[PDB]
Amino acid sequence: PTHLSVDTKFKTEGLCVDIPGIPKDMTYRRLISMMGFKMNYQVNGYPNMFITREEAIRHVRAWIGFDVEGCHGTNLPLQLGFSTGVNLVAVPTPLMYKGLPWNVVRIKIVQMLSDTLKNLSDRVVFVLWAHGFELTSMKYFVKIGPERTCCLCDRRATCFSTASDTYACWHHSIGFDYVYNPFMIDVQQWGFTGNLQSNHDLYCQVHGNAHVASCDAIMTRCLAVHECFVKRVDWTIEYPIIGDELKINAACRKVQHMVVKAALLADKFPVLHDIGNPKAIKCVPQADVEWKFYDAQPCSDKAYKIEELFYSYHSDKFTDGVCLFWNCNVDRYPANSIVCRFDTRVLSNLNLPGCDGGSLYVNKHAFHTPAFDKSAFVNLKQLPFFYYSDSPCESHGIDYVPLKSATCITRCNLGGAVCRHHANEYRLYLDAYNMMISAGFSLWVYKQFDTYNLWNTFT
Ligand SMILES: CCNC(=O)Nc1cc(C)on1
Ligand SMILES: CCNC(=O)Nc1cc(C)on1
Ligand SMILES: [Zn+2]
Ligand SMILES: [Zn+2]
Ligand SMILES: [Zn+2]
Repeated sequence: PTHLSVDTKFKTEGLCVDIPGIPKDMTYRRLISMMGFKMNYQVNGYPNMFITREEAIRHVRAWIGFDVEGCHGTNLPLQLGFSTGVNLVAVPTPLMYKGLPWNVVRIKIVQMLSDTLKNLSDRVVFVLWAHGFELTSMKYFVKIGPERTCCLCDRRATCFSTASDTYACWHHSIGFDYVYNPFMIDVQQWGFTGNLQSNHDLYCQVHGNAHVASCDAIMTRCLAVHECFVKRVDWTIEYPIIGDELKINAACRKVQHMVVKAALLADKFPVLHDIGNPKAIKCVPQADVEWKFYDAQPCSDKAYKIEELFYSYHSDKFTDGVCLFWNCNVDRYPANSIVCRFDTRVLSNLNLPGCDGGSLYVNKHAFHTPAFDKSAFVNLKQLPFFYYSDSPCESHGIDYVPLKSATCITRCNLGGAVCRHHANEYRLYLDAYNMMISAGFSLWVYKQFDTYNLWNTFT
């Protein structure tokens, strides 16, 4: 059962204030038909406009919360709100646009979805808390049919133009007027008691109710993110590569080895406490240090409390040596720590808005991360950039400008002139470092960390 059967029942109780008299007995087949669409017994990749919770999770990058509020409904204006923060007024004659006819509103909808989604997904999934008007407004901006490809590329078609009678993906849709073969999911079908605001406000204080359609669209998508990624965590779902995923992950491994290796050399801790990932391997396998592991899955709701991770009777002394928290989000890091913490506020194609300040970081897997909080790092300082290498000065095997840098911690820089090998490795490491920081990761270290202590490791 790959797709959602059209003959599945759809609960219509949430629809009856906007649509009084709505039949209690309803299927997706009958609902799509009443929304003014015709599926025509077509076996061409679009079996249902509506999708399962499982299909929505795999297409989280395509999620766009959508709500429609009656301003005054064929005779009255409609306020269309999207989780992008946009509000458009459609007339049948927190950005707020004045009343305009459907023929111009639909051009704006195609532009907005195309700009938001071209670098995220091959589709759109309208996330709803369906009350009626949003479903009956879809016939004014949506066209359906067989699965098609773009007129200018191989990507699947997401838009249609009535002017040219052609189809386009999100990348080539300038001037297009119809959303083609969108997907949608009604959060109210999952079984909730009470309205949208009461269910959303149970888990989130960051999204308020300013009483506009875009606030509801935002609350709806936030509630769906909470249900599918915060309280239910699935690390077996893989997601496509849409950017610098591989470079970011390779950089993260390079930076971790570099920072931990230099902390061990500079301060000679007798024991390292590695807290986090139950499948972690020693990042510095040749280090002398006693390596002790403590399992903690990535927290997706609230940050771990250091009192619960550490106190309940382990070397016992976490105060001895150093603590390594590589993406293990805690409320307050101990002073003897090496930390990598993802900054949820970062703007990127990998980082989607999350629940209660948190963010949904999608890189191979989906990781809902609790809100970045500066007070967690009060016992530490920001880790400054440095490159450290004790490998021999030898080239082996891209042109050159002599490198001059106070942060290239090598025997050759100590001796006055950086060798070509360490200059090539430094620049590669600096590129990897900048990639990781720009992806949203932040590095923190114990206050006594000083790179001046690495120079005497060459004697
Ligand atoms: C689902 C779309 N339905 C409508 O637009 N109208 C109505 C009216 C009644 C009654 O049931 N559906
Ligand atoms: C428990 C350590 N975290 C992970 O294993 N992975 C993560 C967490 C974030 C954020 O990004 N990757
Ligand atoms: Zn295209
Ligand atoms: Zn929220
Ligand atoms: Zn060198």
